[PDB]
Amino acid sequence: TRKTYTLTDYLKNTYRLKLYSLRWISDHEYLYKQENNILVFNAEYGNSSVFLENSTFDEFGHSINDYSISPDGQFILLEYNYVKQWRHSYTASYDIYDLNKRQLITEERIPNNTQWVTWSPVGHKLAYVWNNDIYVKIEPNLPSYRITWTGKEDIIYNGITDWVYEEEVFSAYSALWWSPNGTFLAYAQFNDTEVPLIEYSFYSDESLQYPKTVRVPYPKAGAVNPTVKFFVVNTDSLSSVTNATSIQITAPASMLIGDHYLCDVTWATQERISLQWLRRIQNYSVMDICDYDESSGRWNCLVARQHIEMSTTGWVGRFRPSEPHFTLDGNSFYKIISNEEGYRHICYFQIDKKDCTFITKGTWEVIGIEALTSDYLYYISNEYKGMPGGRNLYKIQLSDYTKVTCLSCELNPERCQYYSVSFSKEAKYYQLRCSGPGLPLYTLHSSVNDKGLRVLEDNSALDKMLQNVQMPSKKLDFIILNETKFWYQMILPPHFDKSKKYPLLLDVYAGPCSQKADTVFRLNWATYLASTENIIVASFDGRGSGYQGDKIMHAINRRLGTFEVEDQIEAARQFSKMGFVDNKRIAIWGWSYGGYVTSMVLGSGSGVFKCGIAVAPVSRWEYYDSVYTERYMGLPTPEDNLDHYRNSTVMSRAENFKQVEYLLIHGTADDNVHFQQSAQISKALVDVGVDFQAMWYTDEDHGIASSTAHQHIYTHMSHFIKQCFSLP
Amino acid sequence: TRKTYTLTDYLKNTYRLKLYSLRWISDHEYLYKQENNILVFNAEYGNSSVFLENSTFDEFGHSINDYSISPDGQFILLEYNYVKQWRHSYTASYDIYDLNKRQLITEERIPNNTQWVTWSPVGHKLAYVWNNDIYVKIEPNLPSYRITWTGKEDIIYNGITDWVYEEEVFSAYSALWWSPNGTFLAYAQFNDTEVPLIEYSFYSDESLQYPKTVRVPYPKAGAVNPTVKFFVVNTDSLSSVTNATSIQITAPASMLIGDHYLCDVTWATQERISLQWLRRIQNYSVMDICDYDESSGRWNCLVARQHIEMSTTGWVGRFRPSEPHFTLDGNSFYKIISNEEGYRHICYFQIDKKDCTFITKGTWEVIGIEALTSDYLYYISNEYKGMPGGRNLYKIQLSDYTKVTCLSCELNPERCQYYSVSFSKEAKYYQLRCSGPGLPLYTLHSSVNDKGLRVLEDNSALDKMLQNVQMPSKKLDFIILNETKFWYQMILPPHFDKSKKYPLLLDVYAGPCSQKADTVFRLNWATYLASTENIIVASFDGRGSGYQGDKIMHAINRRLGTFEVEDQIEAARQFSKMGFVDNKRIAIWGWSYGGYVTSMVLGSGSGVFKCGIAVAPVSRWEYYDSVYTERYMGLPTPEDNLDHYRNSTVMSRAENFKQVEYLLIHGTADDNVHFQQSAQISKALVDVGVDFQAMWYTDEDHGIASSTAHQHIYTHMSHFIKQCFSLP
Ligand SMILES: *[C@@H]1O[C@H](CO)[C@@H](O[C@@H]2O[C@H](CO)[C@@H](O)[C@H](O)[C@H]2NC(C)=O)[C@H](O)[C@H]1NC(C)=O
Ligand SMILES: *[C@@H]1O[C@H](CO)[C@@H](O[C@@H]2O[C@H](CO)[C@@H](O)[C@H](O)[C@H]2NC(C)=O)[C@H](O)[C@H]1NC(C)=O
Ligand SMILES: *[C@@H]1O[C@H](CO)[C@@H](O[C@@H]2O[C@H](CO)[C@@H](O)[C@H](O)[C@H]2NC(C)=O)[C@H](O)[C@H]1NC(C)=O
Ligand SMILES: *[C@@H]1O[C@H](CO)[C@@H](O[C@@H]2O[C@H](CO)[C@@H](O)[C@H](O)[C@H]2NC(C)=O)[C@H](O)[C@H]1NC(C)=O
Ligand SMILES: *[C@@H]1O[C@H](CO)[C@@H](O[C@@H]2O[C@H](CO)[C@@H](O)[C@H](O)[C@H]2NC(C)=O)[C@H](O)[C@H]1NC(C)=O
Ligand SMILES: *[C@@H]1O[C@H](CO)[C@@H](O[C@@H]2O[C@H](CO)[C@@H](O)[C@H](O)[C@H]2NC(C)=O)[C@H](O)[C@H]1NC(C)=O
Ligand SMILES: *[C@@H]1O[C@H](CO)[C@@H](O[C@H]2O[C@H](CO)[C@@H](O)[C@H](O)[C@H]2NC(C)=O)[C@H](O)[C@H]1NC(C)=O
Ligand SMILES: *[C@@H]1O[C@H](CO)[C@@H](O[C@H]2O[C@H](CO)[C@@H](O)[C@H](O)[C@H]2NC(C)=O)[C@H](O)[C@H]1NC(C)=O
Ligand SMILES: *[C@H]1O[C@H](CO)[C@@H](O[C@@H]2O[C@H](CO)[C@@H](O)[C@H](O)[C@H]2NC(C)=O)[C@H](O)[C@H]1NC(C)=O
Ligand SMILES: N[C@@H](CC(=O)N1CCn2c(nnc2C(F)(F)F)C1)Cc1cc(F)c(F)cc1F
Ligand SMILES: N[C@@H](CC(=O)N1CCn2c(nnc2C(F)(F)F)C1)Cc1cc(F)c(F)cc1F
Ligand SMILES: *[C@@H]1O[C@H](CO)[C@@H](O)[C@H](O)[C@H]1NC(C)=O
Ligand SMILES: *[C@@H]1O[C@H](CO)[C@@H](O)[C@H](O)[C@H]1NC(C)=O
Ligand SMILES: *[C@@H]1O[C@H](CO)[C@@H](O)[C@H](O)[C@H]1NC(C)=O
Ligand SMILES: *[C@@H]1O[C@H](CO)[C@@H](O)[C@H](O)[C@H]1NC(C)=O
Ligand SMILES: *[C@@H]1O[C@H](CO)[C@@H](O)[C@H](O)[C@H]1NC(C)=O
Ligand SMILES: *[C@@H]1O[C@H](CO)[C@@H](O)[C@H](O)[C@H]1NC(C)=O
Ligand code: NA
Repeated sequence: TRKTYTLTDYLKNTYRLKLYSLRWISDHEYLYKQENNILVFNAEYGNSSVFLENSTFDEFGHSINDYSISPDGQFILLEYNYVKQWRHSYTASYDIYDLNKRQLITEERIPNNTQWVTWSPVGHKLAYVWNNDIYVKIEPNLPSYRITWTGKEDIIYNGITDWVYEEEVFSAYSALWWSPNGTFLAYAQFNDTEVPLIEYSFYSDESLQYPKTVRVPYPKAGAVNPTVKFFVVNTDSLSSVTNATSIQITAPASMLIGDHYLCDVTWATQERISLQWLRRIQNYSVMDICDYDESSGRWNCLVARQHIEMSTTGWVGRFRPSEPHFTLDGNSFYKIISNEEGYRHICYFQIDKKDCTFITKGTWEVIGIEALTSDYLYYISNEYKGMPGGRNLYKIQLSDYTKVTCLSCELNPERCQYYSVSFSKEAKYYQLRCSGPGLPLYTLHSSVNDKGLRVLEDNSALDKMLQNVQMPSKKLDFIILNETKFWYQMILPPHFDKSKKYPLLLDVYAGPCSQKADTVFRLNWATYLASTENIIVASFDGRGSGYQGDKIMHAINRRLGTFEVEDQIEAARQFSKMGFVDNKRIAIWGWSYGGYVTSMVLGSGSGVFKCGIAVAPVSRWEYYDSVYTERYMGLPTPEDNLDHYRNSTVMSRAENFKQVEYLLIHGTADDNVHFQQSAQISKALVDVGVDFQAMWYTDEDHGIASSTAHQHIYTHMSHFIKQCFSLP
Repeated sequence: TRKTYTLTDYLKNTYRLKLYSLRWISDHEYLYKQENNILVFNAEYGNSSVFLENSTFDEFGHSINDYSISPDGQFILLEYNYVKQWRHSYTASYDIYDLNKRQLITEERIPNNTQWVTWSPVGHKLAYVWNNDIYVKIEPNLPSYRITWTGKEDIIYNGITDWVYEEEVFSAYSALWWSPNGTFLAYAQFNDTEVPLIEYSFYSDESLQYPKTVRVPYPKAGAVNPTVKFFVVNTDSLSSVTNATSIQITAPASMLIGDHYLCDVTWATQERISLQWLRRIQNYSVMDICDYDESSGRWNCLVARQHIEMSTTGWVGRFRPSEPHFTLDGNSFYKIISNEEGYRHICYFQIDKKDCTFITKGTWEVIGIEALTSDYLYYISNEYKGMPGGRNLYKIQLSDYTKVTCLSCELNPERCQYYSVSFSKEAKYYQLRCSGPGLPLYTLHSSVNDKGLRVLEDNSALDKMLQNVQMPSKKLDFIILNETKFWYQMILPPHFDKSKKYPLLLDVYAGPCSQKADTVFRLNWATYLASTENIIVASFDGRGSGYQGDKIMHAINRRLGTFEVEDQIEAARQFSKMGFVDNKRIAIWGWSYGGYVTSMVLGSGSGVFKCGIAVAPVSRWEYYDSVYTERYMGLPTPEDNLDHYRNSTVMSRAENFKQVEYLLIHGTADDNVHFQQSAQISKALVDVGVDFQAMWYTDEDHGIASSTAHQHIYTHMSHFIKQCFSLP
């Protein structure tokens, strides 16, 4: 008989999905690494040529982590000595290789322990951050110009983000932005001087006699936040005799009145930059549009070009105000904003006009704007078939908004319902990436007549292997709760039989603007649980979930740990009533926000769940970071929202855990959700005499992603679930 | 019929063991608390009176934690605001109450956060330590005199010990010693300037937003040790001079050549003090006897009065050099030292003669010297019936060493074999404290004729209760290995049937000079396991154990983690071959040194044990403190014992844990065995892919003794054991 998808298959990646990650280098060619050799492809015909031999660096001496070819293709940046920091940050050493003279540059090399590096968008200038300061190199072999001198570890950050800005605002370590042709280099400077530090132990190798104490500026809810300044420097007028002059662009008065954040930076033209600022109370944001003045050499932001964005029901943007997409001349722009019905759609703005015009509408949402030409704007939305968990590419005619054309919907409706896209330089070509419900499919297309040029990768090899495996199926459907439809998905065991009762595991995340019910194909722990253990793994998107309008998303505003937790209990209650579910064997598990919800659910006293697993959960909002927490909860002060901060903790529900089996897991070096959060949960449970299972992972962070720990946690959780379900 | 001793009975202390804690205030009167009242008893007739009514401090405004009456009975020290620190240390607030004028003193009060306070041995002077400096009050209501000005938190300690001296050398927080009539105050000063700090998080109450980092000067093996200095100040001159001089007494040249410790301070007469020093390599100790020179106001120590104590086979003393007991004139003293045969006996020394005379001998050992009069020396030994696990009080005639009388052996041989004693001020009366094998029994005796005056507490109430419970029985015996006997004890289930096969739990400690096989009566976890779960709980005293001569005790010298581990494994083999043990169900558990032995045993690959529980175990000796570790292991350097230090870790046996079920438990605030020790064990197990169970206890230290955590850990361990033995 055919085998099933086993835990080992998941842990050792027996069945790998093939990808096709290309890098556009112009409007008609892209780079693709094959056999460790970098090839250059012509999009039109599909022909290629070798761009760089894999042997080119046989005696390099170091293991190359990654590479980056300059925009003009004259040089290649080689990254090595990679050392990871937080989610996006890391340091590394770099070397530059001249592709023309086929030589490795040995003079004025980028320093070791460099924190970030980037070529200008055009040409081959380089900007890098080292020791928290910004340096610029006009030529790979020439000495660098020091741009800033205030860089100081854990205090002043120039051109790179501090912990909270990296994690919650920019989702990037870099805080540098080259103007379109590379003339100017804008950058932010963060000051964490008064930000309190989180401290935790790091044990390191067995050989370290005394544990190390890691200390990082981390503002918990309501604590002092870092401050921010924004500068722009002209890199075409740098001197090796005089220090570079950075021009500051100050935030508008409506922002300077109190705490605020810099949340977006987007160049509109060679001499016009837009900046969006957000108040610490995240329901008011301001976009400034500034023009360079050759006369004074300053940047002026006319008030007439200011655009305000606010929310009366919640915060601004999905996680942060959306980015503007400027037209060629920079006189107008398109941006996704919630309309009057609470659905996110594309609005068209005049830079000096207050009112914008919505170009799309309907009870669905635009996920993102992907390309803009003078005749069409391309975007991805979940409009097709009214499925919020599906994604397709559309283009809209800018001269007639009633002319909307779906470009991916009908390519292969049964195999492909969740698309992502990558356009070439001038949107002449685009790569479509289908990630579900069938196996991932990568295709190349031409924009002029939307021709389907060819298939880049169809994963036919994986398809052949999976035919010999008893794979689970996925059901995507919805339930009605108070006239509103909420979607859920179920990973069903092979040969599913509706006349039998299956144990059920509810997989939950449920953070604000999240989506767990979708059409994406995945090979993960749930695949194994369904395929080998015959467990149904369900996920449900309730109030607070995204992509279905603010009525649903903002339902949890100032109220985390309420509706989203109740909705997961309601879903399980519904599921428990279905004929194929064993109501005596229903469990729940989650990681991060999902660990919090799982814990809140288990301590709700609903009596629906037999057991649950919480991995690295938040336990009380006052322990989590300010930017994320305050966005949904406001401030933890008696005059604002302190009462709800105190009523939404896991600890307060400790006694309700007496009737469930609970497994609490957490990495000791978790810099994101501090171990402290689980330490307080266990202490509260010990205090009320409730027994439970626990597991700490020494020196693991929020991902508990090292190879050995990854295998161990899933192995441990599998034994727990099977034991809870009475499975061999 | 007849209930068993359940887990709840143990955790709720339903069967209360009564004791009789009295405080001698003179040669014939003692204080005893009865119904929150403090009574004063006349030893001779047993009649009493109310010394301090319970309603005396009903309006004190604070809960009085403890009290202390001045030697002259004129004042009472009231301790409150008790805040615990390490094993012996704590801070508190104090008030002094005038017993005569029955009035509480309100002027010149002892400061809050006082680290230590002690009355002079005579009268009512007081010496206290506050902010690491010593202060003396001649009168309770008068201002204090500052003795030191160097005190500095975590750096300089005057009159109090640092962490390592408290835990391993003195077993006490105080480092000051009043001379017999209170004229002089001697004290030690510790300097931890270069001692590395152990740092760990303390989460505290849920209300604390950021965890606190606890930092404690703690020397791990081979690290920089604190240095020490000794001083004596004449307190009688305090009111005559502005700043009384603290005369330093320096260690001898033999000690100053390298790192060393001050290990004992004992006043001999009003003007003679003895000090014992120990080299960092703990097999060489020196005792200096110093006399006050009234002409120079200095203290001189004549080399002819110096006594050397060294060891060729191990360290000096059981845990440290033994204390001297001086005759009244201070010209000679008695001290326990191991004889040529390796057994610890009492030796009689002339202060200026190097050769001593042994006054006791035999293949047994003297446990301690309890009292010394002009005619008799009283001591406790395990000579009776050749049982190293028994304890009796003996009296030897100082004028005729052949005249030795056992004062407790035959009092009640069946019920009493483990005695402890408490003599009145001049040894006129003594309280005997029998702690096993039967119920504890407390009695009063007159030394003049060694007649029993009366029974103070016989625990008849508890005996009445226990008759309604199926209690387990205890067996104490030995097995012969290599021609030498090794003792063990077994807690046997009620109605034990040698024809059946019972599951077996080996309870282990096994640290150097320890003893787990004794005649003490206990109501603990094992009582429950044997009584309700019908599990035999055994303990074995193999190589390294104490009170049986140096041949056995010093067998583990420079070799921890070898013979004592092997001997526990062999003990299990010998037990299984007794015929009433189920070879398929043998477990092992231990706390502290016992956790290390348990882990080493489970990782030996012996195949003898099915499962095991290690609580707060040591995992690698370089992580534990210098004083304890180096005493047995020497220094972790290539020139000394590094190889054995690297060969005796739990981590190197990770792979073998694949053969057993392991539960690892550790308190996160353990200042003694750092959580780091279990953090490295779990990491090594994850790295080799071994599954196991774990449990951390938030903010608990090495004793995991808070009421809720105590109940939770034993409940957790009971489930693990029951599951391992298939005991639903
Ligand atoms: C990038 O754009 C900048 C700004 O438009 C160009 O710089 C200007 O060039 C003109 C000459 O054509 C000068 O008169 C201006 O003074 C320059 N402005 C500044 C701020 O320097 C620059 O030449 C462009 N670079 C490229 C490669 O096209
Ligand atoms: C942004 O949200 C805040 C807080 O929800 C709003 O400010 C006030 O908040 C307090 C409670 O924190 C309420 O009592 C007030 O009624 C709220 N409004 C005002 C004007 O004080 C604020 O209004 C929101 N901003 C926008 C544009 O909706
Ligand atoms: C215990 O009783 C004795 C004797 O009854 C008390 O000691 C004193 O004994 C002498 C002679 O017997 C009497 O003259 C005294 O009057 C007794 N003292 C007192 C204070 O009355 C002794 O006081 C009693 N001890 C206690 C603690 O109550
Ligand atoms: C405690 O020991 C430290 C040495 O570890 C002493 O500190 C040194 O003192 C000398 C003399 O004043 C200075 O020159 C050095 O710079 C100090 N070294 C360090 C590391 O601080 C200190 O004096 C001792 N304290 C006492 C009260 O004895
Ligand atoms: C009492 O005497 C001691 C010892 O001389 C004084 O302590 C010295 O104080 C000076 C000045 O502050 C320091 O330079 C020395 O290092 C200290 N030595 C010691 C051993 O502490 C103390 O200051 C005197 N107290 C008063 C009130 O004069
Ligand atoms: C406590 O002992 C001390 C030390 O022997 C006594 O002080 C000595 O007293 C004699 C008088 O007999 C003097 O000659 C010495 O000068 C004192 N020496 C010192 C260092 O002070 C003291 O008298 C004794 N206390 C009591 C109450 O007897
Ligand atoms: C892809 O194929 C085209 C042929 O259509 C290649 O030809 C172009 O470039 C050649 C050299 O790069 C020239 O010799 C040809 O004249 C030119 N032809 C046309 C019609 O432009 C092209 O180079 C190939 N591209 C790659 C990446 O191999
Ligand atoms: C970073 O922000 C700090 C916080 O305001 C600035 O420091 C100011 O406040 C300090 C106390 O926190 C004081 O020492 C000074 O009055 C003041 N300036 C300095 C240098 O401390 C600090 O200047 C800012 N640094 C930069 C580079 O912007
Ligand atoms: C950054 O550090 C590297 C590594 O030390 C330096 O490169 C050389 O590394 C070799 C070992 O591979 C050493 O023997 C050399 O001493 C290092 N220095 C040199 C000049 O070769 C590198 O030089 C450092 N980079 C910078 C910009 O200082
Ligand atoms: N810290 C959160 C970050 C996040 O949700 N993304 C980062 C910011 N972001 C996202 N999507 N867009 C953006 C950005 F545009 F703002 F960058 C999602 C994730 C997160 C939430 C928790 F409750 C928790 F316990 C842990 C945790 F890691
Ligand atoms: N640190 C040890 C202290 C001790 O064993 N007593 C303290 C010193 N002592 C004793 N008996 N007499 C003395 C003294 F006289 F030296 F004070 C025993 C105990 C101990 C040993 C370990 F291996 C461990 F992992 C933890 C632990 F707490
Ligand atoms: C590229 O290099 C790899 C080794 O890194 C080698 O196995 C492969 O054959 C090379 N590819 C080609 C096309 O030569
Ligand atoms: C540039 O500024 C730094 C720091 O302010 C200063 O030390 C350096 O000398 C300056 N260089 C020049 C050329 O002015
Ligand atoms: C509507 O349904 C929601 C949950 O979907 C529930 O909380 C609410 O009480 C219901 N009634 C109204 C008026 O919203
Ligand atoms: C003393 O106080 C206790 C309270 O613990 C009370 O029960 C007892 O009766 C009191 N006895 C006297 C003599 O005051
Ligand atoms: C101790 O502290 C308390 C509370 O702060 C204060 O009321 C009292 O006066 C202090 N006592 C002394 C002796 O300083
Ligand atoms: C003391 O111990 C050291 C270390 O083993 C040893 O070399 C030395 O000879 C010992 N001294 C004596 C007297 O045994
Ligand atoms: Na095609």
